[PDB]
Amino acid sequence: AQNPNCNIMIFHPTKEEFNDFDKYIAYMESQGAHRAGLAKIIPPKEWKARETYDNISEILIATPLQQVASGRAGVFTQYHKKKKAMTVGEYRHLANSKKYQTPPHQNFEDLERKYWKNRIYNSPIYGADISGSLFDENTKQWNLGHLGTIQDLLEKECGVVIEGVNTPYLYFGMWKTTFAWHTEDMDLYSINYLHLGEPKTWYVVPPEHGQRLERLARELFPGSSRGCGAFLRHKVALISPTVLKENGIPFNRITQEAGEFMVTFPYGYHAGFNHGFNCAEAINFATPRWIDYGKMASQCSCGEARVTFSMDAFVRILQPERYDLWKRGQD
Ligand SMILES: O=C(O)CNC(=O)C(=O)O
Ligand SMILES: [Mg+2]
Ligand code: NI
Ligand SMILES: [Zn+2]
Repeated sequence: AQNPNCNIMIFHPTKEEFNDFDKYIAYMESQGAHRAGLAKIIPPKEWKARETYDNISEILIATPLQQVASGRAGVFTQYHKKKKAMTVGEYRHLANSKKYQTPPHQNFEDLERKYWKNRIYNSPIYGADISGSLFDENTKQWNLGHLGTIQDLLEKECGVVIEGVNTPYLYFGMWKTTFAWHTEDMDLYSINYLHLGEPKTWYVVPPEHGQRLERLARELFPGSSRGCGAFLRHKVALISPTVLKENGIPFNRITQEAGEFMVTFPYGYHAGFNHGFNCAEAINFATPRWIDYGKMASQCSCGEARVTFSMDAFVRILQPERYDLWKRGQD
C-alpha cells in the first residue's frame, strides 16, 4: 500500500502533466496521496492563474463574518456574527490595521504557537463563501471555474441525470481567521487555490481515522453531540494540535503559500487558519472513487447546517432513505 503512514504529499507536475486534471488526481491517488486527507500541488513554473491581481479591490464582501470564540484556547467554538458589507479594498485595509494585523513573529512555527495561544481572545473578520472566480477565462489548466461538474460525474458513473450546479467560492482572510474542523458536503473532494497574500495553515486527519476525530469531538463538545448526530457539519468546532496529540488522534499539518493548490480528499477532516490578508478560491469536485463516500456521508438533520440546492439531489439519489428526514432539516 502506498503512503501507509498517511503523510501529506507534495506534487510538482510539469506543464505537460498539468493538462489533464482528472488524470493527475488519479495519479496522486496511485501514489497514496488520499490517505493523508490533504495534498499540496505546486503548479508548473510557466502557469499563472491570471495576469495580475491589480484590480480586485472592487469585489464586494456582502456579509463579512466576525468569528467570535468561546471555550478554552485548545478547545473552542466559533460563532459567525454578520457585519455590514465592505469591499475587498476596505477589508484589506482592515486586515492591515493595528487591531487586526499579523503580529511580529520569527517563522511559521512561532506564528502557529501564537495562533493557538491567543486566537480565542480576538474576533477576526472572514470574507468567506463569496460566489465567484479570480481565474482568467484564458487559463485552461486547473481553472477552478472550468472543472467537470459533480452532477456530470454522477451521470457518467451512475447514469442518473440531476439538477444542480457546481461553482467556485472566494475567501478573503486576515490574521486568525479560522476554518473549523469539517469534511466537505457529502464527503466530496475540495480543491483550494491561494491566489494571493499571506499563508494558510492546514491540519488534517487521515480519512481512515476520521471516526477517531468524531469520537473525540463528541467527548469535547458533549451538548453539541447530543443536539445533532453530525454536529461537525455545523463547522464551528476547533481542537488544537496539542489537544489532538494528548488524545492520540492521528493528524498532519502543512502551510499553503500563495500560488499553491491544496486538495482535500473524501472524508478528510481539516481545519486551519490564515496568517494575514489573503484570498483563496475553492470548489468541491468528485471522482469515481468519491461515490461510495457520498453514499455513506453523515448528515446534519438538526437543521443547523442548512446546505445548498445541489446537495438535495445528491442526498436524494445516493441516500434515498435519509432523504425525507434530511429535507425536514433543510425546510
Ligand atoms: O479556505 C478556507 O477558509 C476553507 N477552505 C476549505 O475548507 C476547503 O478548501 O475545503
Ligand atoms: Mg474589483
Ligand atoms: Ni473544506
Ligand atoms: Zn446539526
